Amino acid sequence: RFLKVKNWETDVVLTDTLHLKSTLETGCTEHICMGSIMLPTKDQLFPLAKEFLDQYYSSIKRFGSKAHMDRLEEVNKEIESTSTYQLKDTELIYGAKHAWRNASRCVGRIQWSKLQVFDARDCTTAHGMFNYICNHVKYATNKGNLRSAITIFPQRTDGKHDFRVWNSQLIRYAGYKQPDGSTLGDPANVQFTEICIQQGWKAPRGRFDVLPLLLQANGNDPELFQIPPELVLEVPIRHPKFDWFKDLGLKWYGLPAVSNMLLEIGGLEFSACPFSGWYMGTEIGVRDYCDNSRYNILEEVAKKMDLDMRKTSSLWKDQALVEINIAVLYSFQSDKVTIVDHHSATESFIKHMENEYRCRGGCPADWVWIVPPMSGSITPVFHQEMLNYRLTPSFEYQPDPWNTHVW
Amino acid sequence: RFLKVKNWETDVVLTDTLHLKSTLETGCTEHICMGSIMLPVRTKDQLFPLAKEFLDQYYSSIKRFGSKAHMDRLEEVNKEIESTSTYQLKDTELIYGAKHAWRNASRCVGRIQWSKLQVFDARDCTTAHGMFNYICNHVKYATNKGNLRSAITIFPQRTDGKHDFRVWNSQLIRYAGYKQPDGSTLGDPANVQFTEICIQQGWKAPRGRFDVLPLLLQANGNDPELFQIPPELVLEVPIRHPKFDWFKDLGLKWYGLPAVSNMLLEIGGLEFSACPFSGWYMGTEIGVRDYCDNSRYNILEEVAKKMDLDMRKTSSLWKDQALVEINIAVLYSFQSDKVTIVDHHSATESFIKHMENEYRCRGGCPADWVWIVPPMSGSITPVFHQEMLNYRLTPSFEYQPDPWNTHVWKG
Ligand code: HEM
Ligand code: HEM
Ligand SMILES: N=C(NCCC[C@H](N)C(=O)N(O)[C@H]1CN[C@H](C(N)=O)C1)N[N+](=O)[O-]
Ligand SMILES: N=C(NCCC[C@H](N)C(=O)N(O)[C@H]1CN[C@H](C(N)=O)C1)N[N+](=O)[O-]
Ligand SMILES: C[C@H](O)[C@H](O)[C@H]1CNc2nc(N)[nH]c(=O)c2N1
Ligand SMILES: C[C@H](O)[C@H](O)[C@H]1CNc2nc(N)[nH]c(=O)c2N1
Ligand SMILES: [Zn+2]
Repeated sequence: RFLKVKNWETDVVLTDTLHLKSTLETGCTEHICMGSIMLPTKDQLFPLAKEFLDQYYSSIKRFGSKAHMDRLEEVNKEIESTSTYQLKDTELIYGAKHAWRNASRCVGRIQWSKLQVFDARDCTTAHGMFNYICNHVKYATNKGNLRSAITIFPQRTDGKHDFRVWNSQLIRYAGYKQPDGSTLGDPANVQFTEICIQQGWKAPRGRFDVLPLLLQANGNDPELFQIPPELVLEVPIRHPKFDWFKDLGLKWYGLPAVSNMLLEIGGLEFSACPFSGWYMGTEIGVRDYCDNSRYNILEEVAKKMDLDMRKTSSLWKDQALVEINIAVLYSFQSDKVTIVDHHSATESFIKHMENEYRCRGGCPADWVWIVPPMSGSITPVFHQEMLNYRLTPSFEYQPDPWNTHVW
Repeated sequence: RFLKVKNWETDVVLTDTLHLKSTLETGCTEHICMGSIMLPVRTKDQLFPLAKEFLDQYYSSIKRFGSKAHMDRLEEVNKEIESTSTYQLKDTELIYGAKHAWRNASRCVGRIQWSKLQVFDARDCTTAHGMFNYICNHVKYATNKGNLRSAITIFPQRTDGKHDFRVWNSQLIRYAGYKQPDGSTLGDPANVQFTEICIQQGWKAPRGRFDVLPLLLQANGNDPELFQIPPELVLEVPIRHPKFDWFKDLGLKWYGLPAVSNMLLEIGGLEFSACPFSGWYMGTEIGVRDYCDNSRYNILEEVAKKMDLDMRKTSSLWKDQALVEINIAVLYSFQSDKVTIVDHHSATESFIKHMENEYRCRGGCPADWVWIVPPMSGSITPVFHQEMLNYRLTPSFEYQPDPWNTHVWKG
């Protein structure tokens, strides 16, 4: 009932009760753990709304107040009629902040309460959506001094009027398959890079071509838009020692902005809710650059370093990986674009966990995602036991629109 | 109920049916995952059924399920159990059982070698001196002058729980740890408590940074006894770097034989409380954990300085840079001295092949992602991108409480 989690490097022991309020499933059973698997009605709605409102009023110290009871009845009535409801502004903001607060896979949640929320619920067209996104991108980039934000479009109604941003992130590089059979640019987007062309986008066919937004409003077919370039902050990648590094032709965008997730608050579903914070170095340096199925640039860099790539045991992949990541961090800093190294980010997460345990009674966390993709055990989270469970409001995965859209 | 796991780097999908045979608990529920938690006297009543499942698996493995030999064995064990409340395993069953405990070890990345285990049957052992003799032979056999061979030695099973055989050491070979009055620690911090017990038991500690600990052996539930492993039997490797000549000056070395000796081996319901086993090291165990854990030898800084890395701010990745070099050193030193060792790229690639093979030939392979993925360069090793299913099968290796916490001293 009252689970404890221990940190094996510092012996700190925290007790977890927050998990008792958990409501969603985890994919695991008492017979099998699926901790490493990537993707594990009016009657339905009111209970959800109630749990939320109750947690909402409890958060503002007005639990079981008239205001509390009143709104509960008000929403209660609204659902009974409209078979749905609308969140006050205060509720939309509390919900969004808490969905981030409950993202068990996010290592940067110590920043959760500073989220800037942009209410785009009055939006109606792909052009409108495009307007809101440009504003989000500009506000968040803030000339390199990034500020976390999320833009919330209209919630779901009948599922036949869903707003969706087809991109997986507001900003990503295109990927094209060549005659060579090889892939030019980012392989993970190869497909999307095609559905944009299956729409008319004139691809420059380069290594780092910023994709076009493909926005879908109220259910209609998506429309293409090109983000103003001066709004897309980019960082050329160089090394604080290897002058040859620049010759590699590497660069990345400064604003990470997940756009394909679904935000759930009080039972309400927001299918278009792009959000952004700022990068942890490793996301680019380790995953985007060195994943074999991504830009897969380990060999090249190893070559330039003239390393003995004859035997895995020389750890050339490892050496190169380190340099590369020193280069991503170095560049961003040099250009004054916000970025955090894995050591600093993981240290924050530990402090955040301690804060969350003593102020909220716990912190859902997914060890598999929290531990950085490099130097695992030299970061504190590696030695930190974590309990994973699902709390709401939350951010969830959802089918790619192009596998559900009735054109 | 079939379950699939996908590898996101190769899109290869596998189906798991083996998990259906799982009976033990994981520690998780439909509402919470405890996948990252370190540690999530049977009666006649519960014993025979456990014996049967095991004998059923054993006889199926040899293609004699339902034979007369199979039926008579069940009968023989059953009778023996009602007759003595317990039962003895045949040699073949023991070998089979030990191999499967290894094969079922979800946290082990080296399982591609499971079928080659050398099993030493020490069930006829009665005293600590006898235990010492078996262990010495295990260490010499397994070490094989640097060409390591996996092996396990199995002492008498538990009976009433008051006559347990136990090896008090956590590994047959480990370095002493000494807490100094100024609060600093000399040697391996991980073994401070055990080292104190040894000194208290009479060990004359040399108080250096790498003193091989004595064996503290308990036979038949009696008070444990100290023994020194013949030095000529303990293979060690001086650590040096293939480019940094000053590395050798750090005075680092490690033993070549990793031999866990505090786990409990369960087979057909029987419990073997003393079952030391050994294989060979994967570089990162020493390079990343033993040397760089803040709570172990903690050498990142000293190595960092020597390299003249910018240690002013973490974003210089000086820790990460030093880490790779130290791990290069460990691998280099072992290969030069021709002492078996495997890097994480190589070891993890083997595990993926082993895993695929297991799904196809056995219907699954329980695996703990949290432990399989190496402590450095996680995502550049294939296991990071590999989905895994963790569940408990027997025979198995289990944790058991430290004996100094449960032992009734006799004096
Ligand atoms: C401001 C600093 C932030 C940092 C440094 C940070 C860092 C990270 C990292 C390292 C991951 C894993 C990325 C991956 O491997 O794909 C992640 C995941 C995630 N973060 Fe954060 N984050 C931040 C802000 C945000 C914000 C503003 C939100 C939402 C409001 C958020 C929501 C999430 C979610 C839901 C995931 C998991 C997404 C998935 O399952 O793919 N993060 N974050
Ligand atoms: C052939 C060489 C082998 C390699 C390279 C290998 C490698 C490893 C590694 C890297 C771990 C994790 C250790 C840690 O982080 O503390 C591990 C765990 C484990 N291995 Fe193996 N292993 C091998 C042989 C064996 C053998 C012979 C057995 C038993 C017959 C075995 C049983 C286990 C068990 C039970 C665990 C988990 C122990 C625990 O939870 O503390 N391994 N192995
Ligand atoms: N720092 C942040 N990182 C999140 C987005 C960038 C990440 N590297 C990525 O490509 N992803 O998170 C995406 C690719 N794989 C993920 C999945 N579920 O399959 C989503 N966020 N943020 O600050 O708002
Ligand atoms: N290559 C092998 N490695 C296993 C033993 C060495 C390991 N580095 C270690 O110190 N440990 O596994 C011990 C310290 N931490 C573990 C724990 N549960 O707390 C036990 N095995 N083998 O070849 O048989
Ligand atoms: C199969 C495995 O779950 C998968 O590779 C996970 C592991 N941990 C991760 N952790 C983070 N932060 N991001 C990821 O994409 C992943 N991928
Ligand atoms: C808290 C966390 O479960 C713990 O530190 C685990 C993580 N993964 C590990 N993996 C291996 N191989 N060995 C370990 O000791 C650990 N420690
Ligand atoms: Zn689980």
